Amino acid sequence: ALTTDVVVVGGGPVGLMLAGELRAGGVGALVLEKLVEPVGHDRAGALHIRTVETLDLRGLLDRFLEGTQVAKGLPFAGIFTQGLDFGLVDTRHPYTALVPQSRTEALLAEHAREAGAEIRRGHEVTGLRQDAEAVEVTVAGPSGPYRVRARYAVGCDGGRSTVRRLAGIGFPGTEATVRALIGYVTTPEREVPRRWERTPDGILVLAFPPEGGLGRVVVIEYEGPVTLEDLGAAVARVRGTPLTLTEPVSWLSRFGDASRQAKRYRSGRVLLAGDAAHVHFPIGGQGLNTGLQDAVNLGWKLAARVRGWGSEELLDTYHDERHPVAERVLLNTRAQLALMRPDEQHTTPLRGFVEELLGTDEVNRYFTGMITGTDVRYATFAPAARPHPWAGRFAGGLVLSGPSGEPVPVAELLRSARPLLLDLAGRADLREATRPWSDRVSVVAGEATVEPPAQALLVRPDGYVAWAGSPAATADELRASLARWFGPPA
Amino acid sequence: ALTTDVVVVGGGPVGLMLAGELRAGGVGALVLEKLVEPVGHDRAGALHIRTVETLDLRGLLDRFLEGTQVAKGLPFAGIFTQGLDFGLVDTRHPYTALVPQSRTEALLAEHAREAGAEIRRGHEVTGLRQDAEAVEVTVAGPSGPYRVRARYAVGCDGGRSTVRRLAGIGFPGTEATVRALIGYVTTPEREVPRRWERTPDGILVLAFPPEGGLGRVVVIEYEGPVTLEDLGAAVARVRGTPLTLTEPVSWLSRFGDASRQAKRYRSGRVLLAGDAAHVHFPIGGQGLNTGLQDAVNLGWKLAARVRGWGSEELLDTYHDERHPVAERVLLNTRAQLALMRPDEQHTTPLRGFVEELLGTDEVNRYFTGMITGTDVRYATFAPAARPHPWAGRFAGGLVLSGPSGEPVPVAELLRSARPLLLDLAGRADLREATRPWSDRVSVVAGEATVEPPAQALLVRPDGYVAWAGSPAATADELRASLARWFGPPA
Ligand SMILES: Cc1cc2nc3c(=O)[nH]c(=O)nc-3n(C[C@H](O)[C@H](O)[C@H](O)COP(=O)(O)OP(=O)(O)OC[C@H]3O[C@@H](n4cnc5c(N)ncnc54)[C@H](O)[C@@H]3O)c2cc1C
Ligand SMILES: Cc1cc2nc3c(=O)[nH]c(=O)nc-3n(C[C@H](O)[C@H](O)[C@H](O)COP(=O)(O)OP(=O)(O)OC[C@H]3O[C@@H](n4cnc5c(N)ncnc54)[C@H](O)[C@@H]3O)c2cc1C
Repeated sequence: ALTTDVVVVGGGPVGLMLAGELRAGGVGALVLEKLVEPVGHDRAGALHIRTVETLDLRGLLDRFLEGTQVAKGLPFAGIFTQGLDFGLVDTRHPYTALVPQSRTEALLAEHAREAGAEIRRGHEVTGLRQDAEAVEVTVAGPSGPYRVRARYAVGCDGGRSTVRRLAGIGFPGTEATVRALIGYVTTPEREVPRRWERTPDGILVLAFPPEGGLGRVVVIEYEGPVTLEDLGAAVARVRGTPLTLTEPVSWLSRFGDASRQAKRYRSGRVLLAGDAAHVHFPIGGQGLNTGLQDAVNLGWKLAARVRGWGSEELLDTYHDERHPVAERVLLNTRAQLALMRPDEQHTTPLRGFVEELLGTDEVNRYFTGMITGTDVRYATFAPAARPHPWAGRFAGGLVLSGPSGEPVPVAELLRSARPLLLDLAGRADLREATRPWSDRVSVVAGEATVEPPAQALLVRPDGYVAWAGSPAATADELRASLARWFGPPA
Repeated sequence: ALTTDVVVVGGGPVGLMLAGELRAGGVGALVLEKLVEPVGHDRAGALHIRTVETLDLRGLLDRFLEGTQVAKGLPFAGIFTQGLDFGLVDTRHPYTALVPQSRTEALLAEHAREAGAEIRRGHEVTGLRQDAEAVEVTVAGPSGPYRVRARYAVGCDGGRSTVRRLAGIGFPGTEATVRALIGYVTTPEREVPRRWERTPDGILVLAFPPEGGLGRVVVIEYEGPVTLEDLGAAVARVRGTPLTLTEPVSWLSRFGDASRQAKRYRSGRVLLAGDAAHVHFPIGGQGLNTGLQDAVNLGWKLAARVRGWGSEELLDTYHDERHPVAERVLLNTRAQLALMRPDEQHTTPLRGFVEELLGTDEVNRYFTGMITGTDVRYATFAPAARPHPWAGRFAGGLVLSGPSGEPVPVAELLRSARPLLLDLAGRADLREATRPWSDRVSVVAGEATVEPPAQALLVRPDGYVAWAGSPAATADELRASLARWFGPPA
């Protein structure tokens, strides 16, 4: 603990989000980032519903939306006529925010710094040891190698995670069989169809202004340096007729569908988040979404463990909750690849039937919820009998009515990163019962009718419901949940 | 017309069904069959809900069920845990009848003969000409070649249809890329897993008694003579470990997924039915079902045309109605092939999600209806405004209450192969209005509440609703439908 409470390995968007969260939880966070200067990415990032809702309860949503384009729908597996309908899901943010990942990275960096996280760029982690008392990290710095001692170390260091490998955590999954190229390059052609198309030999996504010039190319066919020539050639194989790509080249890269996940998100004092914990083909823009939400899930649990009121069991719920979520993201990207397989004989007809189905609200809601994260709910600390219908559900989008009729968004209340007891129906017995926890937990009265009904919601710092009360609920049950979740009464 | 009213080319199950129907319509039917003796097939035929319902209204269902096994469900695209649920569909025959096609062929032959159809075996059709007055067929018979003159010729002569080719009707579609082998052979192995399995290299379906001996093998990998050695080898490639197949061999055959459909089901005095009209991979046992229903659709329309009260327009509704149906069967078999593709990287995960979906009633009902034929309804002779919700729907499964409370299955009423006017709510105005059509159309009073509501149903000889009356319906509307469908009043 000598150097800092928590060392974050990697200053990508996920590490920076995690450091923000740790600071909001009142503990020290040191971010060791390998690069001296951020690289640049695909400039077409997407932040989906549940990520947007999460940013809102952190008070970050506004700056993320400054000068931002949004989308009110999304195609599924390259199917556009019957796309994902954001209106069928319960949310007050029915849109995807189109924010370039580099901007997301800059914003989170600014925030993390403003919150008192120390960021060190050009410090690469080369070694990692842990014992009962603490974690030591070996870093390549200014006078060469030095050691950092901390209570916990979190690897948010990407798919090629150093932390994961050195902690001895397995990364089971498949190897890539799909090869994709993506580039932002200029072109001498006009009225070029800005279409997403399947052909017999692959997938082509051309995005060029009708005048010609800088545009986005993505080509997919069923690591290493990419040239403007490779891109040009691949486009030809897939499209049939060659396309003239020329400089200036703003970006050239490759990626594949290797689908892997850390077997454990936690090993003693070491934990993983983001791509360090899971990799997959970037279909439907789900990767960073998952990672940012990994971080908000872990941040307050980790801060609570450091300060002494979070239990080991609590910290264990990080893996138990987030691992199933990423496992499903991996499966769905792989399934989408099957649906997009370039293949007129069988897959084209199969796509016809899927499209019909997407025209129905129930199935459409099914996939919308899957891609946008709105279907994420947790099953933590259940009885032991059955738990309340609201337990584990997301409450960050609820809006109460205050003493004088004015709205009270639960999102704005959670901005302090403290648990909330929402008293939806009176229940002064409950509010009184929570007082010995007043230092950790906030009590807030407000009228609201939810579905299914609830008289009270004990809400976690990440917007999910830890505990829900029915009329049958006794103050004693709440004291039990308060202890189990948030530690012993003062 | 000199030789017979209608010549049927081919004495497979579809030609024999059609000849039955033509006889029930009171016109002459001559069946020219190439083979001198029926060959043998896969002995695991399946007759699905809508075929079973059709057999019932023909009074054939009983003999088809004599000593017959039935199934109360079916897997979809090799998915068994969440199979097609027959209970979610509206029917009083929620089962598949497992009848070997050879038995179906024998029964229809017996029936066709008992009904006065002449069957000629070992007479192959070699030539076909038509003019305004009639159709001439050239046949290879006892004293060699002879000519048959008829008003209409129907090609029910299989996928390699002579009639289709000689009539100049195109057969657009795909060529086969999937190669399957199927055989009934004995084996020296015991406790052999009677499982349907996907592997990395194909699909294997083993069905052997735990003692060993005669069993069914199907192997699928993504024409010509098959040997016990070919079978044995293919099984090895797909399964990994070789399997000992030995004589006696009861059957050995191959098939593929060539997916083709006649562009026209009718060319003047020549029409097509069954495999002559459509071919596809035999996944989900839909081929003969479609063909038998093609025949019941055409039989009474064709008989009515010959006798003078069926219009050309009516006869045209054969193609208009049945062509869309087979087109969808082709698409769904091709789509199912995509779902079964042996492929762990993408298709396995995709199958997981489809399986979840099949666990929902709505989606399950969707596929059940597709495979069993229960979703078939027609859109014929519509306004011109909107048509009654019951128009085009299948009414063969309705059961009325008679004068004294006793049930009156609509299936038993249709057994005469005459149109029915069902008076569900009184409407003596309607019954009186139908009297000038009494020679073609039967009137039957009986109480029943249907959903959506209907006061009267004008029902076709194949069990589908030609016309439905609301309270607003006038006798004049019915006279109009009666004329358009069933010809001028007497
Ligand atoms: C083409 C493409 C498009 C995508 N589009 C989307 C999208 O639209 N929406 C979405 O949600 N996701 C998208 N993704 C996925 C998304 O980019 C990733 O999930 C995201 O980058 C994960 O962020 P991260 O911080 O976990 O890892 P990274 O961004 O990889 O950051 C890890 C950081 O750790 C540092 N590091 C590594 N090793 C060490 C070390 N030993 N010591 C110190 N530092 C180290 C690296 O320098 C890096 O800065 C896309 C991916 C691709 C390839
Ligand atoms: C392995 C397998 C399993 C199947 N399982 C099912 C199933 O479970 N359920 C289902 O509904 N379908 C199934 N099918 C499909 C089904 O068998 C066919 O759709 C069915 O045989 C079509 O019958 P048909 O009478 O139209 O054609 P056919 O059975 O091919 O009969 C055509 C007849 O025409 C004769 N003929 C051809 N040319 C001439 C000529 N020039 N002159 C005179 N006669 C001629 C032939 O001798 C033949 O008897 C399966 C198919 C296969 C391959």
